[PDB]
Amino acid sequence: AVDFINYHASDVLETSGWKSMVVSHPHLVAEAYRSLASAQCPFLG
Amino acid sequence: SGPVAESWCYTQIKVVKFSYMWTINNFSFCREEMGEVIKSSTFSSGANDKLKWCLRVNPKGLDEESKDYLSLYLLLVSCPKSEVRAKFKFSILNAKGEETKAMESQRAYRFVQGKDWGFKKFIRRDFLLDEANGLLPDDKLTLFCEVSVVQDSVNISGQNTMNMVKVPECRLADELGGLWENSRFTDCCLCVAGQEFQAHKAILAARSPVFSAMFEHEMEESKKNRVEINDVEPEVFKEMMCFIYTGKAPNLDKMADDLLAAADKYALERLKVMCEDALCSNLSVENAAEILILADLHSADQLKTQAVDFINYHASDVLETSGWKSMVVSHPHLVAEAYRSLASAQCPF
Amino acid sequence: VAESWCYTQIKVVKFSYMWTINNFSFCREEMGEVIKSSTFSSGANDKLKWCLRVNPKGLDEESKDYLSLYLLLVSCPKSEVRAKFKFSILNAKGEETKAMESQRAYRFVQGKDWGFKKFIRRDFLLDEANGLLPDDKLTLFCEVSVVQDSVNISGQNTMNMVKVPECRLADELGGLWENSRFTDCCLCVAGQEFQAHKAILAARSPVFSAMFEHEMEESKKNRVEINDVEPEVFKEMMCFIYTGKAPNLDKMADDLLAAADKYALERLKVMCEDALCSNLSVENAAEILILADLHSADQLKTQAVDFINYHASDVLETSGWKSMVVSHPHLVAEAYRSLASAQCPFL
Repeated sequence: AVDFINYHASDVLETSGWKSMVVSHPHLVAEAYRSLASAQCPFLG
Repeated sequence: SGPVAESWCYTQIKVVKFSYMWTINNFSFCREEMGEVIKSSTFSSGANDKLKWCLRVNPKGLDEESKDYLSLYLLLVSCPKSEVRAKFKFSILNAKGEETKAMESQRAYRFVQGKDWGFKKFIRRDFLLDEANGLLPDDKLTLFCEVSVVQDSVNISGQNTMNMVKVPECRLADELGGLWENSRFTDCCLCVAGQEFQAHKAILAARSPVFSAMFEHEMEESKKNRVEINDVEPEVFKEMMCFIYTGKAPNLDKMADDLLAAADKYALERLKVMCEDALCSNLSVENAAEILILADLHSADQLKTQAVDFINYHASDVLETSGWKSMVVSHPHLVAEAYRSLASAQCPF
Repeated sequence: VAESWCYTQIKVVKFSYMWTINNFSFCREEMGEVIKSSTFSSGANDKLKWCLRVNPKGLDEESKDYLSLYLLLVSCPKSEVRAKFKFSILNAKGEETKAMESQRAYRFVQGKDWGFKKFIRRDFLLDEANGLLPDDKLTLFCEVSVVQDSVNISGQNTMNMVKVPECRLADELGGLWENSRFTDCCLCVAGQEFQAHKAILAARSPVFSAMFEHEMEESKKNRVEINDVEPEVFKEMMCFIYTGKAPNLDKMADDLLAAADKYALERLKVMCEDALCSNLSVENAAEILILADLHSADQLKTQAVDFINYHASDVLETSGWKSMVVSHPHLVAEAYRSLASAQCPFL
């Protein structure tokens, strides 16, 4: 699910589920950020 | 020798320089055959939007002469018709960002819309195809281009002189500092946590809107002499009120952490931006969380954006730092905003 | 360096397949003119259809020698379809080589089937020493790589440090001079009753400090009186003190020099001198020299002396020089002394 939300990030952040997870579960957002950045990049700039 | 001697003519040539890096993933994978074209998206200088350049490279260089050699061009997309001309250079980079191969045009070429001058017959393709060359990391060909449009045709009439009298500088900055150190018969008394400072009302009200709203509304009748500023340390209040008077803060980079809070508290926009400049230049991976928290709490914008960008680049090692864990437990929405910013940067995957 | 990335990531669709014929060792019967395979797909909702038809027997003249492994398009709407495929074996026993490929590809259009017919000589494949018939079966492996080319990323790559708004001390003190906020004294000039501060005034102008710091605040600060300078020149002078700028200096150099000298503004005085220096005609040098001497200006007096020494050939004819000679003998004496030990001691 983390990889899915990374791949479909552009659409998921508009949902209410993500907007409630950002409030109720912050470290889940931390895990998503870690698996977005540390598991990928560099990309030009 | 005869120095000076009348004129100082300084004829100028307008030169605008900008760069354009192009990176095609898995370059020689398909990329079609024979004629073809990989026309890229148009780019402008950045200074306004009037001139539209765009590369276009043929891995199979057109015509029999460049079947065996890669061919590269550069084209004018559209611009107000003035027949602009430029000199341009191309170079191929590696994974380490080191200029390995660079080709630079000797003469400025005449560009008009639809006609393109470029390094036709650019390079031996087989030299690039050599995996031992190391110039195709991950099969991604990176191309780096600079364009040096010179518009020229401007001549200034110099400075004829024949009038030699020196007006000495401008002392308005200094001779308001003279109202502060010497303290020069002020009108109202401040206070920084019990300590005593003396200061005026005209300059404060002029240069600090919160002070102006403080002195006139409910204050000019009852407590006009005495106000207590009981939220900042005096060692930085002195610098804030050697900015409000003299218009510059010497001891800023030493104590920029709380001076941003003090400046934003009283809406000193110029000092707020100067503090953001001082903080922005001291960014490091070990404290990017602290700088982001400070730039959000005190409603900074440029510092917040630059700290977010720095964390986007250097999320490799910031995650281990205790500051990031503190910000995650204590400030969720900053983590969410950094993630949202990284979504656009890493969008296409 | 970089200013705009254009990534334009090329679209890639890789997919795989195999073909496990169980009885190839005796698939001679039926006569293998064509082993019409079953369709397979991949990618977006199985939009693409493919199959691997094999002609193991001799359908053509040379086919008795080399085996054929020929691809087929069952159906696809778009005519233009390139496909760079890599036919090979999925190593049932230990073998991965012998599987060359067509690095070049041609158009898979609806109904057309491009491929190849020359793969491998019959006996070598059927020889058990090579182990290409594991347990009577053999498997194939095509990595048909199809692509469509419509991709372009724009990129901006913006970088910049925080711009700092310019020092607005002079502008905001000027706006204080006009707006007259928290005013503390009332200046008077020729009927006009101006209003101004005490701090900035008495700091910039020492002669103003003379008549504020002498315990003469309550008596004079409320109603300080000035009677010399006319209202416009005084207002320009006030704009100088508060803002440090003299916009319309050029058209009132004389009386503004008088005003600057009266209150010892040793910057507006020199600026008025600068404005007067570039007004020295051969007929006005007399009154300019009178003014420079009278208001204790050094640079203007020296420059007027030099100018009159240069252009005396006409100045003695003008009435101004006669006025100076009649009324101001000391100025004539000083000009004579300046001309004495310079600009003529050759004769």
